[PDB]
Amino acid sequence: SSGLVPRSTTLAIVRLDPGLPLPSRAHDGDAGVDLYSAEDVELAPGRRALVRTGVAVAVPFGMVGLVHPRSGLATRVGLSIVNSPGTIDAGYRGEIKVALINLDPAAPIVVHRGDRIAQLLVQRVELVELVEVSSFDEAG
Amino acid sequence: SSGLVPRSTTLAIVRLDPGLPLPSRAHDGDAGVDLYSAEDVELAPGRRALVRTGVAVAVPFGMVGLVHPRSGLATRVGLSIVNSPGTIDAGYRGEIKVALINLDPAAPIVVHRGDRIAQLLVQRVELVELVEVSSFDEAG
Amino acid sequence: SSGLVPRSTTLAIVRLDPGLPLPSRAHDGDAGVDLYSAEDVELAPGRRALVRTGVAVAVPFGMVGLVHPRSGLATRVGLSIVNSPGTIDAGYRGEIKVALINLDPAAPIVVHRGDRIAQLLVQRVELVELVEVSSFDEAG
Ligand SMILES: O=c1ccn([C@H]2C[C@H](O)[C@@H](COP(=O)(O)NP(=O)(O)OP(=O)(O)O)O2)c(=O)[nH]1
Ligand SMILES: O=c1ccn([C@H]2C[C@H](O)[C@@H](COP(=O)(O)NP(=O)(O)OP(=O)(O)O)O2)c(=O)[nH]1
Ligand SMILES: O=c1ccn([C@H]2C[C@H](O)[C@@H](COP(=O)(O)NP(=O)(O)OP(=O)(O)O)O2)c(=O)[nH]1
Ligand SMILES: [Mg+2]
Ligand SMILES: [Mg+2]
Ligand SMILES: [Mg+2]
Repeated sequence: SSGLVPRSTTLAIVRLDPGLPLPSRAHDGDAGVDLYSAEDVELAPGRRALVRTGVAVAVPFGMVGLVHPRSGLATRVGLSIVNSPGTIDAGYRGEIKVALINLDPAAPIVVHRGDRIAQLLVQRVELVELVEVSSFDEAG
Repeated sequence: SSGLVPRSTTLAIVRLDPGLPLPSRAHDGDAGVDLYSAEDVELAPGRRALVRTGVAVAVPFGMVGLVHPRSGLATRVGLSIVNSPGTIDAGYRGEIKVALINLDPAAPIVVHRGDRIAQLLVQRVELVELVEVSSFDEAG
Repeated sequence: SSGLVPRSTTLAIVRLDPGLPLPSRAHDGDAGVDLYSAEDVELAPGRRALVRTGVAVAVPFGMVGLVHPRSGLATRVGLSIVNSPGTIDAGYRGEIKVALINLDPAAPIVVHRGDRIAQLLVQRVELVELVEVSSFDEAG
C-alpha cells in the first residue's frame, strides 16, 4: 500500500545516534524534516553551541541540504542558528551539527536530548560555472 | 496586453488585512515579494516580536515559502529575522508572521504599519524520502 | 580536456577588485562559492559592517543568488550575516556586499582582506504570480 510510489528524491541517512528518531516531516508537504539534538545543552543569552544531531546524510550531487531554525523556538525563546541557513554540501558525510545560539537578552535556553532544534530542507542548487568578464555588456 | 502570458507559478494569497498593499516585487526578476507589517512595533536592542504581515498564502505542494530579511534594514538598523529563513510550508493557511529582531546593540527600531519588513520567496523543495542505511557504502 | 562539458548554469562575474581570487567551490559538488572580503574590518561584539566582496554578478533571470554564512566562522567566532540569507536579485549589477555581524558576546572578530567571509549559492526561484482570493476554498 504505502510502498507504492504515487503518480523520491531519496536521501540516504545514517543515525550515528540510533537512540534518536529519524528526522520527520511534521506534516504532508512540509519543506523540512526536523533534526534532533543528541545532547543536553544550556545556552545563556548570546551563547552558542555546535550541537550534534546524531545523523549524517548524503545530499545528492546537484543538491544542497539546508538547516533552518524552527519558527516556534525562534519566537518563544529566541533560539536561532548562527550560520543559518546551514549549508550541507553533497560531498559531506560527517555528522550534521547545528550552531545554535541564544538571541534572547536575558533568559537561558535549555535544549534537551531528543528536542527538535532545527529543520533540514533539501533543494537543487545550480553548480554554477563562473564566467569572468570585464563588464556586463560583454557577457551579453 | 498584460493578461497574455509571454513565452506562473501562481500563489493564492489572502489579504487578512486588506488595508495593506499586496506583496510586490520591487523590480522585474526580483526573487522576493516584499511583506508588509500590519502593525506598529518598537524593538529595543535584542528584542524580538512576531509581527503580523496581514497575508496568508497557499504555497504549492512541492514548494516552500521562504521569508528573508531585507538587506537595507539589516544594514542600516540591524533588523533581522530570528528564524531566517522563515519556512512556510505548503500546508500552512495561517497568517504569515515575521519574527523580527533588533540586532543593534543600542538603537531601537521602530516598525510602522505599512513598512516592508521582509521578503517572501517561493522555491521548489525536494520532499525527500529518507533511506536509512547503516553506512554510506551500503546506500551505494 | 577540462573544456569539455561532461554528460553550466553559467554565472557572469566581474571582479571589481581584481586583487582577490575568483570565488571558488572548496570541493566538487559544494553548493556555494566562497566570497572574499576586499577589506580589513574589525567587529566588536554586536557590531555589523557592510563588507565589500569585490565582485559583481549577473544572476540569471529565473534565479537568485543567496549569500550564506560560512559554518566554521559562525561556530568558531560567532560571525554571522545580518540579512542571511542575503538575496541577490537577477537584475542586480552592483557589488555584492556582505552584512557581517559579530554575534559573540565579548570577543571581537577581525576580518582581513582576502578572508573568505561568506558563500554564494545560485538557485532557481519561482517568480510567482500572486492570485488574490477572498479565501482559500475559492482558489480551489
Ligand atoms: O517565518 C515564518 C516561519 C513559519 N511560519 C509559519 C508557516 C509555517 O508553515 C509554520 C511552521 O514553520 P516551522 O515549521 O518553522 N515552525 P515550528 O516547527 O516551530 O512549528 P510546527 O511544529 O508547526 O512545524 O509557521 C511563519 O508564519 N513565519
Ligand atoms: O546580502 C546581500 C543582499 C542583497 N544585496 C544586493 C543585491 C540585491 O539584489 C539587492 C537588494 O537586496 P534586498 O532586496 O534584500 N534589499 P532591500 O529590499 O533593502 O533594497 P531594495 O529596495 O533595493 O530591494 O541588494 C547584496 O549586495 N548583498
Ligand atoms: O549548519 C551546518 C552547516 C554545515 N555543516 C557541515 C556540512 C557542510 O558540507 C560543511 C561545510 O559547510 P560550510 O562550507 O558552510 N563551512 P566552512 O566553509 O567554514 O568549512 P569548509 O572549508 O569545510 O567548507 O559543514 C553542518 O554540519 N552544519
Ligand atoms: Mg516545523
Ligand atoms: Mg528588496
Ligand atoms: Mg565552506
